[PDB]
Amino acid sequence: PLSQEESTLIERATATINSIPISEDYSVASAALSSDGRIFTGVNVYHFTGGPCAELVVLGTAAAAAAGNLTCIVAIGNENRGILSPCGRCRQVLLDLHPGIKAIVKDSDGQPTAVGIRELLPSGY
Amino acid sequence: PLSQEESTLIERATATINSIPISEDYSVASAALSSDGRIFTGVNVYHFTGGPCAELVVLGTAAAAAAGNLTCIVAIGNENRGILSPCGRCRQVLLDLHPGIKAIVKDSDGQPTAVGIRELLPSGY
Amino acid sequence: PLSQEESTLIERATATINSIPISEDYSVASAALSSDGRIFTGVNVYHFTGGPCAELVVLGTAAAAAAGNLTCIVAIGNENRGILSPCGRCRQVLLDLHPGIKAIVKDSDGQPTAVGIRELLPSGY
Amino acid sequence: PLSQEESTLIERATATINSIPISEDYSVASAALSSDGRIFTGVNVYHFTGGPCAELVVLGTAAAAAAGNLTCIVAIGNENRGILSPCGRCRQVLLDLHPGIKAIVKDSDGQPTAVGIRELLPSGY
Ligand SMILES: C[As](C)(=O)[O-]
Ligand SMILES: C[As](C)(=O)[O-]
Ligand SMILES: C[As](C)(=O)[O-]
Ligand SMILES: C[As](C)(=O)[O-]
Ligand SMILES: [Zn+2]
Ligand SMILES: [Zn+2]
Ligand SMILES: [Zn+2]
Ligand SMILES: [Zn+2]
Repeated sequence: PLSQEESTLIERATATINSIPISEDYSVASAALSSDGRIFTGVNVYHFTGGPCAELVVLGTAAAAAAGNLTCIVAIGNENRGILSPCGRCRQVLLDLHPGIKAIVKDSDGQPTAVGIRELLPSGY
Repeated sequence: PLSQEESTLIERATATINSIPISEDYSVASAALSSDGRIFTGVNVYHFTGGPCAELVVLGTAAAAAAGNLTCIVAIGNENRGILSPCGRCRQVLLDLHPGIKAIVKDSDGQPTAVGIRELLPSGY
Repeated sequence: PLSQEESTLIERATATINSIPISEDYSVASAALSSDGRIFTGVNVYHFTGGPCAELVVLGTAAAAAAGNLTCIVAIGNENRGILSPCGRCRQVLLDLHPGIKAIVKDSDGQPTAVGIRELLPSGY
Repeated sequence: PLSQEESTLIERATATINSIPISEDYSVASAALSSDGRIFTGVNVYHFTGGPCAELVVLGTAAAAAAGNLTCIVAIGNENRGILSPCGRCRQVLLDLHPGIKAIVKDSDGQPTAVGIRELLPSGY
């Protein structure tokens, strides 16, 4: 399994998405851990032109706080959907902006696990 | 010509971008005001796949706090660039998600002014 | 008051969208005119991460043919919707890559009219 | 090794990017094969709001021709850079719109090989 700090991200993201009204525009929450120990959250902004996924809003929120490197991140869907693997675009942005980051996804056993971003983007660009 | 609240937005966004390390990835900050009086900030996340502009990070931050309708927004560039009009993509997202919002831009005389989002997208899609 | 070539763009985009199966992923066609006289077409690719609008596929198609500067562009929707004004994102990309381009939109009387891209993005970023 | 159609795609994409002026806006070409016997090309349209990668332009070009299903795709960088693996966003769009497609990438030996899109996006969204 994952460490307690990483497990805290799941709780924080879950709390964030479940604390707001059900919406088709804001349906996913994300939480990331910075190298200094702070946690940053955010929800997605859906739009056909490429509204940011929750993870990208988190990256912007962390940057606004001069958080520096982010070490772990997770996305939680609304309506008790739980952990959601980051989409291809988010994986690319994470790899390019925080190459040392790990994302929390569900393994074959459906259990939470933190994986290096490069593993989610083999032969990545 | 701006209200007290609007001037505060400019100050908040300016302080945000000036407070972080100069970066090519995080170079613009934005601040928005919600109908309930709360202010939300954020900085952009640059990426060729369409990393969110500061305004979009602000929309997700506001949504994460269940801010509801946003009434005004502004973007401030790093290196003392001052007010920057929202780009075309942000105008579209703002129009679609917060149709009653205004954006602070510089008028033909270089003076800050709050304009209805529809005015920034004539014959908008 | 559209030129012969401008009206031809409308015909070409209309023919394109009426030549493919009705789809929720590919619902808009676009056609643009190059200064060298050639016409390029395209259809959008819908995706939440920001799949390109028909106009952007056209820009990439024109680029692949070494078209150079485009002078006019139009978007035609399926379901017999007719002319669609470019969305905010397309306006920004068009302004940044083809600043002298015009986009065909509907005037107050619902008739086709070519408008400078700068007019579609007042006080543009 | 690569099949005949796979080597042909590389040649077509390579010829495409090498046939246009060197540009920072149009720097990658892509080519895809459709199940109905056609090959579609395209070049990227760089833009901070998420201008489409060459692969997305190809998808819209194929869609405009009512191509249906794309079975293989490849991207070639300008300035003799050769094969470029699809970025994360492209992998997501490809997986969602053409789940049965294969993408040509370089293996650990620098040797080109066609791989199922799902393989490039482990535990995708
Ligand atoms: C799981 As997601 C769509 O926030 O990359
Ligand atoms: C002024 As902007 C680049 O944050 O849309
Ligand atoms: C009118 As459009 C959605 O092709 O920018
Ligand atoms: C290698 As690409 C940037 O055309 O996904
Ligand atoms: Zn994502
Ligand atoms: Zn913007
Ligand atoms: Zn558009
Ligand atoms: Zn790509």
